[PDB]
Amino acid sequence: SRPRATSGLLHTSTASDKIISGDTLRQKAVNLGDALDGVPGIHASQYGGGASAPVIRGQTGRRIKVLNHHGETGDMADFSPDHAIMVDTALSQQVEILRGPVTLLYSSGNVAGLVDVADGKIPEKMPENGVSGELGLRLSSGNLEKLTSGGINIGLGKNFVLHTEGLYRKSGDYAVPRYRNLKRLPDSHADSQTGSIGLSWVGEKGFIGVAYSDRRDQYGLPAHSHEYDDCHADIIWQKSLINKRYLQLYPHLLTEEDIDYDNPGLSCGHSGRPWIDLRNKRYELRAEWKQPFPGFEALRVHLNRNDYRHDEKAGDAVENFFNNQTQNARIELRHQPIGRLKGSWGVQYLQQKSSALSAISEAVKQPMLLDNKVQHYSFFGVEQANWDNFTLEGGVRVEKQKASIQYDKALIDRENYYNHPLPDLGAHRQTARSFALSGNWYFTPQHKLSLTASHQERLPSTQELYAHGKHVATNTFEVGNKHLNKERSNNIELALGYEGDRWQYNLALYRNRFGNYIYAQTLNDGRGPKSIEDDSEMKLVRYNQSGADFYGAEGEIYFKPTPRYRIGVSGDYVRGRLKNLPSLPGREDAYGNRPFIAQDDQNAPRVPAARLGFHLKASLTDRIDANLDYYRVFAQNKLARYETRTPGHHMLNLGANYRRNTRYGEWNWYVKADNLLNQSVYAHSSFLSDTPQMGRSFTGGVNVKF
Ligand SMILES: CCCCCCCCOCCOCCOCCOCCO
Ligand SMILES: CCCCCCCCOCCOCCOCCOCCO
Ligand SMILES: CCCCCCCCOCCOCCOCCOCCO
Ligand SMILES: CCCCCCCCOCCOCCOCCOCCO
Ligand SMILES: CCCCCCCCOCCOCCOCCOCCO
Ligand SMILES: [Zn+2]
Repeated sequence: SRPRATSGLLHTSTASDKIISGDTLRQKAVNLGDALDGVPGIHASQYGGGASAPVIRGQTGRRIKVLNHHGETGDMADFSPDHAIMVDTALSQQVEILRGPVTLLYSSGNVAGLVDVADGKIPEKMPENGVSGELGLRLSSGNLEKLTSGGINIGLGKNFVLHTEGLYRKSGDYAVPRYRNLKRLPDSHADSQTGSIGLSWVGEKGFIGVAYSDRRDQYGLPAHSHEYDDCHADIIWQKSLINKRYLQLYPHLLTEEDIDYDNPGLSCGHSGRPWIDLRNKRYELRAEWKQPFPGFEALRVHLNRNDYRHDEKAGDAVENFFNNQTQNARIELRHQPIGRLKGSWGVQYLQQKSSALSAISEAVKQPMLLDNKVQHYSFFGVEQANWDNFTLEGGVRVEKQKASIQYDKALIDRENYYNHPLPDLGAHRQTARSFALSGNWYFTPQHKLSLTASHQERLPSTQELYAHGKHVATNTFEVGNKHLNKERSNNIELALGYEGDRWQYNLALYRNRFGNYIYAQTLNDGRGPKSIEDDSEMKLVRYNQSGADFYGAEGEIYFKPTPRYRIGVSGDYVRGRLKNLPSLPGREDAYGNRPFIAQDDQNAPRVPAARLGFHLKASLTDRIDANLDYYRVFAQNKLARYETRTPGHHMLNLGANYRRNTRYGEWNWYVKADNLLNQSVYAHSSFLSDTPQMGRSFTGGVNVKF
């Protein structure tokens, strides 16, 4: 048969949808952003060997959506690229990269791509021969990676299946070229282990089943100076701190009139290796039967509880505690067709209790994110109408968000007394309404043309609302904005796809217009003495809002002169611009007049550089499958406020695989050679733009299906 996406109960399908095989992924880098890097329109936001996030059409974090088998990952990778994404592509069956109204099934504000990682955790069928699974192993030079992985499915009778799976990865600091005196990049080592046990029913009509997962990651933080260890931010008026007084314990309640616009900044005045120790424990239940009750063709439910935490450490000492407890429930049903129009409607409840707190030195109370509770009540659905060779699908999502914070009312009344009226203290409630509409014309099949559009509202996160702390790994001190508005977006894309024996291609053109776009506004610049002297110095930011305009293009094209050979060209390009920046109050004059200074439109931070790809593939024969990949990464000269130019490199990759069969199972050998040119690889779209990536690496690996 053929690859079919699972993310939607109702199968929608644009021509830019892309399904990556798990078989392909067993030979790919472990972290999601690395694994996906190289797919047209996808770059990486790497942060050492420990983490990389996908950057899709210039977007990342809360403007895309990573899914662990239809479920919330529960991690804190939206917070900073510092933090690894809790999915395992090396243990995956499939990674589906989807565009269109399907995104509305899972979130509001996803404008670039839904990335769903599907797993074997809960079997869904029964294994041939009663047992099935695979075993995997690979080594990588200058990495120095050792990766072992395995999984098993066993029938406990006629309609019961147990699944186990696990992976361990060990890697040291990666080698780097010409980053002198240094053979390897310090603090870039990364170790990870995962395990899962599942147990499920069998159908028809479908399945019910549960699974438990457990993951430990331990990895260094590269380029981590301690110089800001003994530093705090002054951002609120001293006077305001003396009078409001609640801003000493709860500084997230500040308003614009509390910000010191004269001389805000850092006042300065744990000798161990920087690293992150992260633990994620997961309990879930999946279910899907094929004729629930009359009028509906399918029913799919999903329950999840996820315990996430991570310590940011120096030696054996913890500097920062990160915590995120997640519970998520979703019910989707697909109605029986009414009249060549089909539909899936669903409801979702999502609760996230999170904090990001410093170790109690204390050094004064400035919580990056105080303990907060966010609840998402979401109603959503998609409907597709079919006029034969033309499909038209619409999507909607209405989610109400309640952000609550547990105050000590208690101390606040007493500490404040009089004279001052206390702020709202109420729960922050907002409601997003989003719609999508998409048209697919299969004219002259197999020839697909999609036109997709959406108007989406993204609810501000508690990080964006209530941050008031220092996060060294991103070189920023984050201040939230308690009354942000919803990010509004108007999104348009046209995709064209062809596959015809000799030629294959996929082309896409997109534009994303915001819409009260939320962005980090640097304040500690061009003001008092605490303002920055250098571009590299730490930024004191407060979240603000403006217009934004992203547009770009991406594509691939392959030609097969012979069933043996395939030649290809790939490419992508993306522009991101901040428009309509708000005017900010400047220095107070000698007459006491503080003027609003206007800031021009400027470039978006860490937008990927253009990239061209050249590709060769050839089976020779039946078993051996050689391949060559030459990427031309161009320099990035469209720079945001404090960014520097990024080169600009030549990525040459060689590969080969040996397919060989026997009793029980299949033997997939592979040999890979990365960065043969040993070039200085820099990713403008990462927080470490000027730190080189892996110099040059040899990989040998085996996978054994059975
Ligand atoms: C199922 C466990 C068996 C795994 C052993 C793999 C065989 C070789 O691996 C040795 C692992 O450790 C070796 C130490 O170095 C790791 C990477 O090697 C670089 C040394 O040149
Ligand atoms: C068949 C080869 C598989 C070898 C990979 C090792 C898999 C072992 O890991 C699974 C067990 O891991 C449980 C989760 O990790 C432990 C985290 O908590 C304890 C601290 O390590
Ligand atoms: C629409 C892609 C296939 C092209 C064949 C023409 C389809 C005939 O109907 C055109 C209406 O299609 C609606 C497409 O969805 C709206 C996209 O733009 C929304 C902007 O408001
Ligand atoms: C709601 C289903 C139909 C989706 C189309 C809604 C409108 C989205 O427009 C798509 C085209 O994008 C640009 C539209 O421009 C009009 C307003 O744009 C400026 C917004 O800042
Ligand atoms: C199928 C291949 C056709 C390309 C599809 C669109 C991909 C875009 O590729 C264009 C890459 O162009 C290189 C851009 O050059 C550097 C960018 O900076 C120039 C601005 O001064
Ligand atoms: Zn962090």
